[PDB]
Amino acid sequence: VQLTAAQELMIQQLVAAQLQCNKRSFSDQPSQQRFAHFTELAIISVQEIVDFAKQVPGFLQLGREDQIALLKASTIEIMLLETARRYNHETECITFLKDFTYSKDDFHRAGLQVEFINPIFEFSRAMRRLGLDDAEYALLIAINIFSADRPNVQEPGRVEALQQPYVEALLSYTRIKRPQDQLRFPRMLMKLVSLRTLSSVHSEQVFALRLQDKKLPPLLSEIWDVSHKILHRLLQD
Amino acid sequence: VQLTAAQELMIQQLVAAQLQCNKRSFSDQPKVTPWPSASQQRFAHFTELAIISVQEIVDFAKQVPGFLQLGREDQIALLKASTIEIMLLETARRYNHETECITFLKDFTYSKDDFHRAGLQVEFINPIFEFSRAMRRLGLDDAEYALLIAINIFSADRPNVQEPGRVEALQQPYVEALLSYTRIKRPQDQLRFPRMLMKLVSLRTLSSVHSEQVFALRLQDKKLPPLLSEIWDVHKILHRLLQD
Ligand SMILES: CC(C)(C)OC(=O)N1CCc2ccc(N)cc2C1
Repeated sequence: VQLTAAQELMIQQLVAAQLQCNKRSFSDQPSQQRFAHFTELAIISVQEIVDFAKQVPGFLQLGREDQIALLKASTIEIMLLETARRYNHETECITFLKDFTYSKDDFHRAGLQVEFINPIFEFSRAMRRLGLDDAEYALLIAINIFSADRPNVQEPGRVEALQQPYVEALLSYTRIKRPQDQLRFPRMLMKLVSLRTLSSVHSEQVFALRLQDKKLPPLLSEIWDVSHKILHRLLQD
Repeated sequence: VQLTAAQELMIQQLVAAQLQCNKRSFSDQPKVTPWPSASQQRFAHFTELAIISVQEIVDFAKQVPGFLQLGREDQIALLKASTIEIMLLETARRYNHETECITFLKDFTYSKDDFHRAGLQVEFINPIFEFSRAMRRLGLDDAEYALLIAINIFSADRPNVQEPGRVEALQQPYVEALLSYTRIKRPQDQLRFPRMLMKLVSLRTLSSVHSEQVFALRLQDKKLPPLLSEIWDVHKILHRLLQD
């Protein structure tokens, strides 16, 4: 009924690894132009999610083709967790990376479709009612990565076994944070359900953008379009 | 610490209700369009089996406590989404790891090659058989399958749901009962309950892939029957099924 020393290190490692992501500010370094803006910010996020994944214990020990299969499916879902995490209820603006804030209007101009857009903002609202801290969001990401039900996964039994300790850690953590509220932990897990719906909704949105002459870049195409040369390079180096 | 009398009743009548489902056999009663243009015969055979299953799931859902309390349009919205997911929970239940054959209704047993021969794509078939194997690894008893079906029916996340908070009002008691049931049954294994809830995540992917399968079949000149088209294609009979 209290976090083990092993579980405390795991959470600390994941939280510190999460802090490396989304450090790039709007000052920092560097209709149709608005689409090319989002892709570039997405590419930075994808790159950061790949490096995050390697730091998660057990991910590098899996076979290459499984690593890709997990990242292919989970990356958009990890992005949606992050957009929810620093969603501003007062302004109704979604933050990307450190400091890039966009209201629902800005997405409309980029050529995105209300079917895609409003469910994201709804999801970011619904997560707020939970009142999740940074440790919980971190464990939930790790749980999301090690999903044995993804397409083309060769070793489901391994992926399931790699997920188990993270589920146990979140069970313990939530029981300590809210002893009275036994059902908060289920409610958290039922957001993994919503992320799938959003994941397929996103796939319908990427396709609809292609019809209006808005193709994805090389990296974003590898993981979201209908060999993964660039993704291999990032998992190698 | 232990179960309530109310919960013991709820679970009991849920399992007794799911017993009435899947009673129809290959030998019994009327006969289905038989299993062998040859591929069309196999497609038609599956649709007739599926129609029967839909009609039992509707019946089942109507005798769940609190379902008939919801508005007609909401009943239809939950059934339209959940029916395929309830059907895949039933395939996984009676999967045979010995023969690697999925069973529909009582004893309509089909292998992975039989689905392939009916024109079904690998992007649909592989996930289904994996799900059945993945469910076996958990090892759910009757009561657990019954509770997980009731939880699946009352998902407030569904398309075109008008009263989502009243749907989730009905779900919470089934989550509580499953939490306590697993706690009593296997006190030493706490990770089992979360894993069961997380299968609802798997059932959403299967549903979307199932929708993709339904679409690709149209290109083979294999169009769904009226009742199946209402729920899976892109609700006159389903309205009529909900009244009795
Ligand atoms: C191929 C077709 C779209 C007609 O049907 C199915 O997808 N299935 C698989 C699920 C299922 C479940 C129960 C029954 N009786 C039939 C089917 C056919």
